[PDB]
This record gives sequence, C-alpha cells and structure tokens, in this order.
Amino acid sequence: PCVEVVPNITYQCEELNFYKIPDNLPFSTKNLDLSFNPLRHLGSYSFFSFPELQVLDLSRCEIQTIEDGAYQSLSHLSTLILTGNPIQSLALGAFSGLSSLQKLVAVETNLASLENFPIGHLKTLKELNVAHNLIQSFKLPEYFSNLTNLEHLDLSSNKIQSIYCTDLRVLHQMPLLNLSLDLSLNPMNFIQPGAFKEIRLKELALDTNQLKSVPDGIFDRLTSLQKIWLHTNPWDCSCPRIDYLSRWLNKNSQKEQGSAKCSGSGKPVRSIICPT
Ligand SMILES: *[C@@H]1O[C@H](CO)[C@@H](O[C@@H]2O[C@H](CO)[C@@H](O[C@@H]3O[C@H](CO)[C@@H](O)[C@H](O)[C@@H]3O)[C@H](O)[C@H]2NC(C)=O)[C@H](O)[C@H]1NC(C)=O
Ligand SMILES: *[C@@H]1O[C@H](CO)[C@@H](O)[C@H](O)[C@H]1NC(C)=O
Repeated sequence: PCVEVVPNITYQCEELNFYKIPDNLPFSTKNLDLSFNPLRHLGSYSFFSFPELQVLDLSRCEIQTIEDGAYQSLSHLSTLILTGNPIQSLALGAFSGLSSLQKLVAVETNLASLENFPIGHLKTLKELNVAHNLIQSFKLPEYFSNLTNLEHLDLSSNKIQSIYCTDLRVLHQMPLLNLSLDLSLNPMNFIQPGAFKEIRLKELALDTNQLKSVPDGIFDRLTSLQKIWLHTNPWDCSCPRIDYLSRWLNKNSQKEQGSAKCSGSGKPVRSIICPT
C-alpha cells in the first residue's frame, strides 16, 4: 500500500485513497505521512498501533472532526501536521496524550479563535503555526501561561486588526527566553501604546499589514529583539508622527528586515528626519 522509505521507521502513505489509518505497517514506525487521504474523521485512539510515532503528517486529509482522545496513545509524537483540514469541530481532549509534542502545525484548519483551542496541556510545545486561519483576536488565552517552552508563534494571514496591551498579558508569568512572533499579512491597522511592554521578543513580524503609524516608544522595552519586519505597510511619514519610528528604524537598521517605506513617495522610514 504505502511506500517504505526507512525499514520499521518511515513510510509514505499519501494519495492512496485511505479513510482509516493503515494497520499493515510495522508497530515501530516513527514517521508517517498520511497526507492527501480522505480520513474525514478521527475517533479515539485512531493511532493505537503506532506507540513509536514521532512525526505524523495529516495535511489535507479532509478531516472535519477530531474526537476526544484521538491521539491518546501517541505519547512520543513530537511533530503533528494538520495543515489544510477543514476542521469544523475540535473536541476538548482532541490533543490528549500528546505529552511530547514540540511542533503543532495547524495552518488552514478554519481556526477562528485560540480560546477553544485545546492545547493548554501541551506544555512541551515549542512551535505553534496557525497561519492562514480566521483568528480575529490577538488576545492570548490564559492557558498560554503553561506553555513555558513556546519559542515560535506564527499568526500570519489571519484576521487580526489590532494589538492591545491586554493581548500579551499572559507573557509576564512564565518567562519566555527567545520567542519569535509572526503577525504579518494581517488586516492590522492599530497597535496600542506599550502593547509590547515588559515583553521579551527575539523576532517580530509585522510586515504587509495595514499599519500607518505606531505608538511612540512602542519598541522601547525590547533589547532581546534581533529581527523585525515592518516593510510593505502604508506608513504616514508626516512629522512629527513618524518621528519616533524613523529614528528607531535608522538607529536599528541591522535588526530591521526588508524596508519600511513611506506611502506616497516610497522613501525608507529610516531616512526621514523630523525637524524639532
Ligand atoms: C525491521 O524489523 C524487523 C522485524 O519486524 C527486524 O527483523 C527481525 O529481526 C529479529 C532480530 O532482532 C529476528 O528475530 C530473531 O533474531 C534472532 C537473532 O538473535 C534469531 O536467532 C531468530 O531466528 C530470529 O530471527 C526476526 O526474525 C526478524 N524478522 C524479520 C522481519 O525477518 C529487522 O531487523 C528490522 N530492520 C533492520 C533494522 O534490520
Ligand atoms: C496548566 O497546564 C497543566 C499541564 O499539566 C495542567 O495540569 C493545568 O490544568 C494548567 N493550569 C494550571 C492549573 O496551571
């Protein structure tokens, strides 16, 4: 049926027209690629014959629902990819048993909020990619206080329009060493003052949004910052509004990735010098 890539270790089962998890596979399998298969639903213990799973790819499997305890057995799974599944229902315990999950990829899974996302138990989670979804709020649920290992959070291409100070409230009780935050390609046109106060970010992606200006000293408390994207935004370079950001981008050209340009001229924000 599938295609053995690594004996008793890795197999390729995509494009085979499967509706159920294959059984004619070594119970030692570590990596399984079940992508592009009409699984439709995932009941409890859907992966029982795979106690040795570390990587599971379920991308585009027409999955509509994941019941409670779907991966209950997979206790050694570190990477789970669910990209492209039209999830119309996610059980409270859908991710029960995943006590070693480090990477959860849920791009394009009709995710509308992070509140009803049963991941508050995956304390080992390091990377959460929920890009290309319907998330409208950047309000990080309280359960994010237990994900003390998260270093990558990709919320790009969603429906976030603002960034309030309360949004990152949770990130003050952990801590979180090197957290790379992507919020690019969002209908974002507003950021609230000090929204990143007492916050420690290594990378910040805010490019290709709807930003015309940002609060003064918005990036004051941020010495852990190594990279930042702000390019492709309708920056208003009228002074003294663009004063703070022009000075900052110029005095931090190394960090900045790409180039934030003025709207109506194309001039780099870092080049603008506001008169006192
Ligand atoms: C892939 O997994 C298979 C099992 O599904 C491995 O083959 C099996 O290897 C064991 C050895 O650990 C064999 O069991 C017994 O081994 C002793 C050696 O002391 C021997 O005296 C017995 O006669 C018996 O062979 C078992 O028969 C064998 N089964 C198969 C599939 O033929 C295999 O080693 C794994 N692939 C690798 C990493 O080589
Ligand atoms: C935090 O996450 C842990 C994971 O073991 C869970 O038991 C707990 O309910 C969550 N909230 C609390 C009480 O800290």
